[PDB]
Amino acid sequence: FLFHAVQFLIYTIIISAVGSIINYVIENYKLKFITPGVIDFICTSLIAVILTIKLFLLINQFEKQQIKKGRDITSARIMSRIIKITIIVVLVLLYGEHFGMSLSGLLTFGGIGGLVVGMAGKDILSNFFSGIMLYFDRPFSIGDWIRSPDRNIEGTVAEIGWRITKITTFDNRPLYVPNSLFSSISVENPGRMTNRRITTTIGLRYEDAAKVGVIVEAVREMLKNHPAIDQRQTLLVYFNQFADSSLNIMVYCFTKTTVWAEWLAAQQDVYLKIIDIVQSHGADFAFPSQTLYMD
Amino acid sequence: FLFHAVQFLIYTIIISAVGSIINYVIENYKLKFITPGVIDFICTSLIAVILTIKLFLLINQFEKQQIKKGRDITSARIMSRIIKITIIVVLVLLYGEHFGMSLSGLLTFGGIGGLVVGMAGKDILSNFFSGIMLYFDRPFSIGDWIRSPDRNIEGTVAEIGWRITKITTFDNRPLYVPNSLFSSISVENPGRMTNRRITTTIGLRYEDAAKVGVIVEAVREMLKNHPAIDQRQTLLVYFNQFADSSLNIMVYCFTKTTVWAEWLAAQQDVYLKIIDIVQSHGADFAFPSQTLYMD
Amino acid sequence: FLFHAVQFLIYTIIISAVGSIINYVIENYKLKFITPGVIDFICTSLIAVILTIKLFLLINQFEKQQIKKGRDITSARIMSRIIKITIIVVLVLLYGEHFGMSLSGLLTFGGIGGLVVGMAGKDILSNFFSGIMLYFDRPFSIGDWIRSPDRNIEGTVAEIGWRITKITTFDNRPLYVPNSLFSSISVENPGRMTNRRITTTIGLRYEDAAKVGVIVEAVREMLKNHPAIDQRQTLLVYFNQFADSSLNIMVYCFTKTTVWAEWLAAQQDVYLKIIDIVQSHGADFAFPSQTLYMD
Amino acid sequence: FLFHAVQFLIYTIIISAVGSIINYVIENYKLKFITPGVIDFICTSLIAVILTIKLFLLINQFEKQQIKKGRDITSARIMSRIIKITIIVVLVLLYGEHFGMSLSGLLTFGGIGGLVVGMAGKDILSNFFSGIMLYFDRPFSIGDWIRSPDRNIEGTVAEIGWRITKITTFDNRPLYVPNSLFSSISVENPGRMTNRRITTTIGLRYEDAAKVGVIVEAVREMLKNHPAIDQRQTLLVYFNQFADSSLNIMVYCFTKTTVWAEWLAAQQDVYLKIIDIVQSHGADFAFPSQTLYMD
Amino acid sequence: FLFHAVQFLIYTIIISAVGSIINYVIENYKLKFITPGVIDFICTSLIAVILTIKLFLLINQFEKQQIKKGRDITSARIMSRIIKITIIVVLVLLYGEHFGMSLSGLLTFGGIGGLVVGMAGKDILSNFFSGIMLYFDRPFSIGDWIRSPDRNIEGTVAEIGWRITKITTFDNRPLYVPNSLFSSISVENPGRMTNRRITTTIGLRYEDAAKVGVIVEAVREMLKNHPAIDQRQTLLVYFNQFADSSLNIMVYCFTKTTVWAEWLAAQQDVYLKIIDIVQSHGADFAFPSQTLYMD
Amino acid sequence: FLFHAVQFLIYTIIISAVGSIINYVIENYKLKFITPGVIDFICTSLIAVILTIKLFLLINQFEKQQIKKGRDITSARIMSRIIKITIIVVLVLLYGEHFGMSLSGLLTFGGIGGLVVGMAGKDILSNFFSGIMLYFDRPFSIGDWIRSPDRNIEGTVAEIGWRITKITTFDNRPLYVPNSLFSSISVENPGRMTNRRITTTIGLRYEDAAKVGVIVEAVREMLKNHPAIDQRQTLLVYFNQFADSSLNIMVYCFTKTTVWAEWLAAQQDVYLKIIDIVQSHGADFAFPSQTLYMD
Repeated sequence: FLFHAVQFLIYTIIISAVGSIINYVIENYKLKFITPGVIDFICTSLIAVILTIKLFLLINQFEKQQIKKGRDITSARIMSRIIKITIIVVLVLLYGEHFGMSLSGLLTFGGIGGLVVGMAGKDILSNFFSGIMLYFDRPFSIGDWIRSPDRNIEGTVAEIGWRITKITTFDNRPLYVPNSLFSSISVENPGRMTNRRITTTIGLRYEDAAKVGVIVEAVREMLKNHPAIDQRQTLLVYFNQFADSSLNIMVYCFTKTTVWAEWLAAQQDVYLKIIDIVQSHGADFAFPSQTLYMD
Repeated sequence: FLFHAVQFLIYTIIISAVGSIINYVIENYKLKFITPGVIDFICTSLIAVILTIKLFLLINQFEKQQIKKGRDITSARIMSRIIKITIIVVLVLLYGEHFGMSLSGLLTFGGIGGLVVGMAGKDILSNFFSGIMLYFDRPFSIGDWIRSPDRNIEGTVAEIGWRITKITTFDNRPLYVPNSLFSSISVENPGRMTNRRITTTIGLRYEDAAKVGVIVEAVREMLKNHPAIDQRQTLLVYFNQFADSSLNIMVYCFTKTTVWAEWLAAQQDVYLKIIDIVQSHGADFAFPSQTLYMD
Repeated sequence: FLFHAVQFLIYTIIISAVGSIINYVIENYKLKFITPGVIDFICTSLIAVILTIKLFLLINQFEKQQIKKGRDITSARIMSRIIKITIIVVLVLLYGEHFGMSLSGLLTFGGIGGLVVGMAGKDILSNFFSGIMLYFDRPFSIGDWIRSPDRNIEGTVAEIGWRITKITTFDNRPLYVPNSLFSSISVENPGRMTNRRITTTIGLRYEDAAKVGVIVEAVREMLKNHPAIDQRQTLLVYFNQFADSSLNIMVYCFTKTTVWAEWLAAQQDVYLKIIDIVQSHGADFAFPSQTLYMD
Repeated sequence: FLFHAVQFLIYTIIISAVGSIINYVIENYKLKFITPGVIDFICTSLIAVILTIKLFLLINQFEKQQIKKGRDITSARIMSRIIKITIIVVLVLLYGEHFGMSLSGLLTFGGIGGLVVGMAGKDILSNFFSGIMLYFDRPFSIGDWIRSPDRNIEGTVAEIGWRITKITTFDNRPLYVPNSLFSSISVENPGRMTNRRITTTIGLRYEDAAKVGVIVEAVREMLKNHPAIDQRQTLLVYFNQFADSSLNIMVYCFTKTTVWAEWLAAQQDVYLKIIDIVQSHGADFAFPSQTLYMD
Repeated sequence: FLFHAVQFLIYTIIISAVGSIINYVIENYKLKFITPGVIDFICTSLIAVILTIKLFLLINQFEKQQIKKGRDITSARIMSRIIKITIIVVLVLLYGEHFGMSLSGLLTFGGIGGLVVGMAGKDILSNFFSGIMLYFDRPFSIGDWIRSPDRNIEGTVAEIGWRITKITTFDNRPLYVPNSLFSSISVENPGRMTNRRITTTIGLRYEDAAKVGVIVEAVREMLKNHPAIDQRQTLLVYFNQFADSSLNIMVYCFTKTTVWAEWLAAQQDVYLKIIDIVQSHGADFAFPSQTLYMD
Repeated sequence: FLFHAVQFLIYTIIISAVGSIINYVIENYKLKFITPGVIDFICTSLIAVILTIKLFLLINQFEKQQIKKGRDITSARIMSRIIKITIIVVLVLLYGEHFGMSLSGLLTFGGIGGLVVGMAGKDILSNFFSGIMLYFDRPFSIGDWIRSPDRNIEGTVAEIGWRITKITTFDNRPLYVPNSLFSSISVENPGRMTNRRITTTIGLRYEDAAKVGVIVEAVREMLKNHPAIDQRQTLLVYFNQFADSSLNIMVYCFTKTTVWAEWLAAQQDVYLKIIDIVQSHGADFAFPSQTLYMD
């Protein structure tokens, strides 16, 4: 690593200095058939060979700590093959000036190779960049319950990584969401809610119309006196729908608490009180109804 | 920052002046083995080293105020690694002329690298640009209730940022909408409405046809005398549908007010008056009906 | 292979040395009509011919071990034709400097050829790159049961390859999933679950309201004493819905075990106990209900 | 073909040698108004004319064996027109150096022409490349029954081609699937299945609860003694659902055989045994049920 | 056309020869203020003017046979305007060397113009290329009945063109399908079917179980003796489904013929025989059934 | 326009001739501090200023006939601003050689500007190109009734334009269809139909099976003797479906006429005859049926 790199740099600097001194001597004294370009190319090739050997040393070392944690020899050998071919291709690209062919044909080849690699690896790059963005600006935090109206990502955030985010679903299963999704969908954060909402519909029989009015008032009064209902939020109780078999009354309010169990307990208490109020005034709930004409 | 930049610029200007003076002297007096290109390259390398050291100083400082607010050492160290590799890659690109390799191979490499970075980071850039556009021209304002027929973004706008917009839903939950969505979907603004609309259907029995006409007139007359109904807007009451089990009469009007509770109260009053009118004329509402042929 | 490559390299090095010596001699002694560029072009053409012959030897050998495992002669011959035309096209591109035509027209031709090959082969490249990514970072492992809310990939992972992943479905059928899908969809891993979830709904008759309260308590008490229920997880039993023909009570709990058969046995035991509790208090489950008005 | 190509190459080599000899003579003896560039351009034009004539000969011959198999004269003539215009366009591109116009304007024209041809013919190229990939790595084989959860490609594979794959559907109709689809969808291979699956649901009346337990045991015992059921696979019989009008018992097992007729026969035998077991214990299957409240 | 082109070429060749002779004379004798580049530019401009006049002659002629078949003067005049502006733009691009401006700015302008024309006209080019592909390799033929599971293209093929394919629907209406669709969808060819398929379901009452077995045998025996049923294909008759109100028996076979009327006649005969067999054994078909619990 | 262009060209030609004469004089006689490049740049700048003034004159004139037809001053002024900035940007691009900056930086700037304009204006260009294609090859004509199975474009074609096509719907409303849609969807042309189709289903009671056969024959005979039915087309009457509550008989035929009213009259006559035939044989049509099991 740094030691080998420093050694290679020192060797290269020394070889370059020696070549420059040799060129200066060939300038001073009879150079004969010299071609200083050829001497410089040989010097570069020596540097190129040293760099290639150093790189292959790291390739072998990398293969070693790849195998020692598993990664059976087939897969590790294949991966080493891939990245050594990548290294040699990069080396061929970089120095086509010293001894390589037409610079312009190499331009075309390297350009279209990099360009196809450009389209191919777009998704991984987008995931990495969205991970960086989430590092700098994220709408949630670890432990927050989140959901989206576009995709199914519901659950509590467990970990945030460079490529994927780990979320614990509500059936105790891990879910791995690619980071790029957080750059194009709307993310809702119920974990930062302020109140829980109670919404329901009371369906009365069509023969209870004369009672509807007073019933509404009764329900509203109860909601104004319940100790678990937030009085500074919206509180609506009105008759607003002609259903097929019933007259519908909306109920719309909020609870002071955000805890799941307390909200459910308050909802159950409100529902039981509503049943008592409706049955006290002589009305009743309506089943689906029909009119039958027999032959 | 500005102080370090000024110091580096002064040092660079002085080194360049010294190199120019040395080149002029080598022109005047015997230059010997000079290679003024080499002296200039050494001078640039010194400037390059100074710039690299200055940049790394800022990298370290940035890492420091990243850690002091949290951002555990692993993540901060990784981020510093990323941006220092980015800086060194930029430096390698910029000065491949002084000592770098083939300018044209470096062209290919830098070009395809920037081009893949181009496809990868399109979403973040689009969000930033749409944020700028919303800064200059936005259809809503903070506190406005908005919705869209294409996506689910309903709620009152809370904050407008550079990347995302924060909207408060109607169950008191925050929602984070990417800015780019506001460049391709239709945004409706109910917060700037002028009237609320009352629409309903009266379904009468098929044996009430002889009454339908007069009933319609009655309803229309009531809507023309209600103090909560805007008389300068549309007001339609007509029989316009043969339903499966009923004859349907449309009711279509507007209220003067836009407040939620007042609109609901007016709607309830209108519905109760409609029930009274229908039952006063001897007609009745129709349940779903069927004809049964028994064996 | 390596032997033939070494022989060709040695031959090329020797030919180049001979050509350089000949050019030096033509410099020293009367060169006559020489055109050293032409001699070098002839030398390169000889090297080009040798390289082409060597490549065609490998093409033929490859065709041989393609046929010996099957791959009837038509298909193998066609494939050899394709890759030999590819090789000759590459050779024509590389050395258009020595005797080829306008370097710039060849630039255009090679560039647009590589660019169309770029769009065409994007999917295979993306699959290969996602295979590499799965090699380095994968959310699952061999033998894990996985599923996705976006696509149908449910089953237990059997093999992970360079292009596709083999998954065993639950009807004992192999399924081959392209690797690129794992870069854009959310992958859920039920094989790493911690608990199994029991969720159900108890629908009581509308005449059982006076009992609902006590019934809920009874059920909750039973769930607090069942030896197969995890007491450190969520445990909710509340009345929370006015259904069309019934009052709905939710039941929400977790089991200690994750085995399929044990979870099903515990679920059956809980259901039977629930039936006994409901029938013991005088209530009953509700069928779909209706009200009929006869003529 | 090869003979004409060899003749043209020999003629071109001879013309080039003659032109070089003429240039050498013009160098030696008084060249007068020579412009050796013009002589070389004339020589190339002669070579260009010979190449064009040779190409047109092949164009005509190709038209001939196109017509002799049909392909009425209109279509064949049109196709010959297309590929001869393509050939002349290629010739104009290649040698704009000898007498053509600005090399750079020709760069622009050839580049954008090839680039539009690049977008236009992407689908055919992708089909060809996916055909090559299927040649090297395919998940199925000829005669295998395959299907996909993404598209409708169900049937037994009949032929694999360079562009499309021919599949025989189960109503004895050919289906032609483009090869590129096999690079982006999940392919399931029921032809390589190991067992067939038997899954069903037993719906009992709500008054049969006291029997449910014993009934389940009976069914399970039968499945443990059936000679056609694989005992090493999954075998589940549990009561796991409160349906609207019934209590549901799941049955989940596998058969030893994979043949269609034998699997169906075993399924029928199991179903008849299940009916006998259910009716023997005094229970019965449940029709959809309802509760009617008459006026 | 060819005559005018030959005349223009002869004139251009003569002008070029005259200019070359004039340049040679100016070389031999005192050229004075000559600027041979200017004389050559004037000569080219004369050639350019001649070419422009010749092109405009064809533009006018084309307008003439456009109008003589209709194409009212407005549309024809507009089209002539478009293609003459295209011709002059091409001429401006081609010779910006002789007197045009910066070659590199013209590079940028021509390049981005051609590139936008590249994205814009992709669909027409794709249709043309798919037409060529269909010419070389098509899955159907004129007169074949085809359909697709992806799009609605059902009908018998009538004509195959360069851009669209004309198909006669089964209500005697023409349908024009773009050719590019045949490069990305699966095409099924019922016109090349081998057998027609008979599939049906027999739903028996739940009280007919004791008969089900024998009934199945009877039906199978009949299908084995029907002279219109192919005995070498699949023939399956089994009880395989517990329906809501019935027990379902599958029937699955093939006919020897592929003619529409004969297949329908055989199907009707089979259905009538099935009815007779079912009613002969004492069973009966099942209507939808329900259980009613009255108050 | 042409007059101003001719005047400007004459002025430019004269200025260029004067500059050339001045350069020749400076060559002949003592030029002193001349810098002929500077004199030529001044001459070009004068030409540039004249061209800019001429262009601005047309800009103003265009603004004038824009306002005189309406187009209130704000919009017209804005549009003039846009196209004058476009003109000046084009002028800056074209002549960066005479006095502009680095040609290569201007290359980058002009290239990316044109390239973004390339992506942005793709839709308008595609509409224009599809309009040209429809001019040359269109599947319909003015007055034809067309429809598509992919989009809703049903109606009779009224006008064909360069960007959009105007179609009259069947409720007498104009519809404007972008031209590009006609390049990617299947267009059906009912206006060029040859026959109208009569298709229906006769549902008989399950107790009418003994009659089904003869009934079918009767219906077929009637269809063979109806004077409004085309006897050379398809004519099918068969029993082909076991429905839930009925036995289904298909009727499939064609009428000789294509007029709407005559086709409807023939259909009504056929339906009445079918009713008479069915009721004459003792059968009857079937209502939806059910079997009820009372407690």
